[PDB]
Amino acid sequence: GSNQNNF
Ligand SMILES: [Zn+2]
Repeated sequence: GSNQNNF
């Protein structure tokens, strides 16, 4: 799957 981190 794809991943996104919004710090
Ligand atoms: Zn993946």
